[PDB]
Amino acid sequence: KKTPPVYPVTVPFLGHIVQFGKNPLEFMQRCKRDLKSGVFTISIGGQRVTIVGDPHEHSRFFSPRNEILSPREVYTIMTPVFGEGVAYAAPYPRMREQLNFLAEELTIAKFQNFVPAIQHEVRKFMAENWKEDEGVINLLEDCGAMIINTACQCLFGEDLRKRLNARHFAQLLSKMESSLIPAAVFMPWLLRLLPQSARCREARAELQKILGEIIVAREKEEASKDNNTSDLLGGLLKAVYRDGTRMSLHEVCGMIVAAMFAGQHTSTITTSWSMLHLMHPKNKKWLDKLHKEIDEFPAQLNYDNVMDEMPFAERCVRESIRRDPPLLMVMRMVKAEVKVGSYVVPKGDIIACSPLLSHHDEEAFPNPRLWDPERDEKVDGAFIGFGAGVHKCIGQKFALLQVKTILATAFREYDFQLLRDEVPDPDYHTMVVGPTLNQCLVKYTRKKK
Ligand code: HEM
Ligand SMILES: O=C(Nc1ccc(N2CCN(c3ccc(Cl)c(Cl)c3)CC2)cc1)O[C@@H](Cn1ccnc1)c1ccc(Cl)cc1Cl
Repeated sequence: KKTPPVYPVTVPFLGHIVQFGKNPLEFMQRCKRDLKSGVFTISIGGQRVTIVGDPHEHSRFFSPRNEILSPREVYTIMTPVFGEGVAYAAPYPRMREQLNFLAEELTIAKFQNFVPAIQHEVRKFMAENWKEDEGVINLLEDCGAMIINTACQCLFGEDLRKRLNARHFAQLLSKMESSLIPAAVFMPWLLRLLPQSARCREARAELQKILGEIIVAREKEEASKDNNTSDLLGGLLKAVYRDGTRMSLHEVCGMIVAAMFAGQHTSTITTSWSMLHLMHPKNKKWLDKLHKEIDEFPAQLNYDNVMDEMPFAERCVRESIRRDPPLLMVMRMVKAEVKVGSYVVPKGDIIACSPLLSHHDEEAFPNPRLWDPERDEKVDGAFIGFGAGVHKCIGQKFALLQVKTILATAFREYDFQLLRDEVPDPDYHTMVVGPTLNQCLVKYTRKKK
């Protein structure tokens, strides 16, 4: 009949911004241990933030519709990235239509080309950059490059990959991004209008035009039929809203930007932790096992190699998303009271559910710091690496496709060694949390027989 515990505020303007910004894992865990309650409230600049940290309760969070627990507020910190009236910014009917359109373009029906195209770009990058028999590279850095490469390769039509290349596009992603403020999500009054924030404007507007140009190009080759180009951009342009309308350039640009920005960091980070773990000595058996699964593949890989025939490798990826969820927190705007366990949660609060917290609940994941791909969430619905319910991640299959593919190519044609005693500390100081960049230096030993 009343709110969840609160956590003592010793410095009233801050709330818990500092110990939360410092080590959110430790902290949230502390709240959950001390408050004797897996569900509890914290404050951020005096904004109530109720963390649903008991896995049995996940349903409570992910189930209510947008109108009760609203995404839109919590994501406004993106409207410059996506645009006005794009995604959440858009009314929920439309946002759903837009996300749907995207989702179609990312079903497995589209993936038929991808595994080969991905393998290609990876071998490319590796030969152009892992030229020597040995050498030391930054695994987080490179991967980031492989990912943006392999993604465009997959979702980007020849002509568009011409006028825009992966490397250049990434600079639009950085550019667009750098102008973001995490804090904004709790305190958007910050949002009110801030110097490079133009950039994200510039970064976007530049991109948009590029596409607006790209389109005119492909329309004037239809009489010929010169190319039957069905890349992500293609699909998006063919889509029709119910009301019989289509996506304006701005919405199309939005939805692709979203798509790629989405994949970029989450995917490179997951790739990074997975390789890291495997390449550790303690995980030899896990490496040994991986091999017994990719050794009897043809060099050229197809689909049936990847999804259907790499269950273990997929275990590694997921387990790695389990241990170090790139996205720490899923959040909504409580627009009306909601039951969560034996607590209620007041209209106006911020409700969150934390992959980071939940993946370290001891009931659900004994020894949560231990990376064990063979482990299984004791507690059904515990793992939320990809969210759940309505807004669960559509990019899910595609990302698994990339990482696994890359994992395969990489460890097949190379060996590896961590230049550190232990796998990198997470770096919780990025909006999308990865392994610590200046700790990701690795030594790649080419292979031969
Ligand atoms: C490791 C890779 C990935 C992780 C860890 C990840 C994580 C997540 C999470 C936790 C959510 C739910 C967050 C929320 O409630 O809003 C989500 C949703 C989403 N993800 Fe991903 N994701 C990944 C890959 C991708 C990729 C590759 C794309 C794009 C191709 C993508 C696009 C999205 C989109 C568009 C949503 C919105 C879901 C919706 O409301 O329908 N994700 N993802
Ligand atoms: O969720 C995001 N972005 C996002 C927003 C906010 C944060 N943070 C974290 C740090 N914060 C913070 C922390 C600590 C302290 Cl102390 C303080 Cl103050 C502040 C503030 C809030 C982080 C990320 O969008 C992605 C998700 N995605 C990616 C792949 N699959 C899904 C996405 C979703 C849907 C669509 Cl359509 C496109 C895209 Cl790109």
